[PDB]
Amino acid sequence: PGSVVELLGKSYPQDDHSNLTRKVLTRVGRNLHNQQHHALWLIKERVKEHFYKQYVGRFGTPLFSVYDNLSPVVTTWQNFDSLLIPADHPSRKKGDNYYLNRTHMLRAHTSAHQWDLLHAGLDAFLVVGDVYRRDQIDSQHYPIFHQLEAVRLFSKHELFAGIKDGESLQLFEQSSRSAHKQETHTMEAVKLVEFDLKQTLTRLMAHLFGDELEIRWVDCYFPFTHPSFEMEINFHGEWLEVLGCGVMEQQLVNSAGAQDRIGWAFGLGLERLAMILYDIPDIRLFWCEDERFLKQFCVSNINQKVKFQPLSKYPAVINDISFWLPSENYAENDFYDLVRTIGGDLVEKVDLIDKFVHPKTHKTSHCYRITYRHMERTLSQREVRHIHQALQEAAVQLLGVEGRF
Ligand SMILES: N[C@@H](Cc1ccccc1)C(=O)O
Repeated sequence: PGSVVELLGKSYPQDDHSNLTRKVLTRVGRNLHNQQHHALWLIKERVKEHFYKQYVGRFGTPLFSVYDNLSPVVTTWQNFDSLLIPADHPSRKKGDNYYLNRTHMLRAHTSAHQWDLLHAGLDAFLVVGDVYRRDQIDSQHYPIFHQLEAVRLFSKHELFAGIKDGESLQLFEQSSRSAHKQETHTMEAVKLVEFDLKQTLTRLMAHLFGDELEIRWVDCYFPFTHPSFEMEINFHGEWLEVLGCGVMEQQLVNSAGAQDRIGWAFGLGLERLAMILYDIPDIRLFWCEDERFLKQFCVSNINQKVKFQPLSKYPAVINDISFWLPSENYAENDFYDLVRTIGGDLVEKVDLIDKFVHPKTHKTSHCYRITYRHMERTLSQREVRHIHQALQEAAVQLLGVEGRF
């Protein structure tokens, strides 16, 4: 019926957590980040060259070994617990992740590999991979996107190698956790690690854009780094975040067996960066086959500056859909998964526009506005109407909604 999922050779029995769609599974193994002459592959290769050629360390440049072919199938221990993410944390919700079952999932971030690669004794590495998230539908969100993770560890004498009294300064102490440092980190060590992290990323961004770009650092929170930041780029008059980063939580680094090391880590969104770097308006464009988009990244070398040229934009068709919710058996993201399945890359966005409760029946009603717009052509009213009608019938069959229309 709907038991057992088979993926990349292996078999995953379904259960109460399982919520993959066939549609999302058809994207696993595509590995756009590894597809020669794809925009995302291009960014990856330029980041690789920056760390192989331009990073500089007081000892030597750390060798950043590159892992761009790790399977996206991970345990919840890799994806969450290894990163100190609490058991009650909202990032674990079934509404937000693609679970194969209670124990295996599609990784929601490339940070799901930090512990394993630290555990193998690496001091510096890059991880590049497709990641998976259940979320809303708009031009900035897609069920699969791509991240590049970097981790860089320091020994005590390496970090203090430029100073005249180095072997009396230390990495570790026992004090209190502040806005600026972890409880077991010295302020001396954190200031140097933070400086190296931000200098590295600032130079990487100048390597990718130019020297005129406006960036800012925004303090934020992650369970697996502290202090932590998001880097934001000002683009089309708006500050857009492109990465998260910070000083790695020492419990994580210690638990992987690197107890004599302090580190930084960052994770950048390749689509978010690519959309700024090349002015790409819609994330669906990374997945189309229109040569008008694809050929622009086929360049002679990975440093030939591609000057992406805008595509024509086609008119939209807007249709509403209203139904009564099942009696306490419904998630917004379930409907978005269904729209992706039926509507696919015809759908530009979905907004929940209205909700209310009916007193006589106690039923909740949702109304969603669906914006149909194709990236490659004009849609006819007719094909959209039939697709929209098919969506309504699938919604009744599969989600147990009650058509209100
Ligand atoms: N994993 C974070 C990014 C990040 C990576 C490494 C350190 C800190 C933050 C995300 O997906 O948003």
